[PDB]
Amino acid sequence: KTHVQLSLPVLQVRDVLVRGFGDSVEEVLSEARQHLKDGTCGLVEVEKGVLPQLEQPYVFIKRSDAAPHGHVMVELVAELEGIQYGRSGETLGVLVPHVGEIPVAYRKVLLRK
Ligand SMILES: NCCc1ccc(O)c(I)c1
Repeated sequence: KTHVQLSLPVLQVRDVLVRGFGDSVEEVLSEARQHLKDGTCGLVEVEKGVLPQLEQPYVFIKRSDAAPHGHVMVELVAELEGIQYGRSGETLGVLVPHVGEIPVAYRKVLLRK
């Protein structure tokens, strides 16, 4: 399928134990996709002071369109040193590995895969 319905755990930035997916734009997009498929991906909502507490390159989920079955349609955009790889809509947040942190909420998305 071109899209997959996911329910992503929303994590507090200070709880996140593994604060990025890797060291290059291509690696972080690859790892983010693998973690989304394996159900081991969390979401941090971006507010003042969040991104400096996480590791670059960043992987964002961004709105790709305007929401089936309650799931907002999203795609992945990576960011390194102020340059973005991909073009999309409003940031829903930053993806990180999930290693069992307790979420504050779940965010339903339809991921372009
Ligand atoms: N064709 C790969 C299957 C798959 C399932 C769920 C996902 O979240 C993702 I990304 C890929």
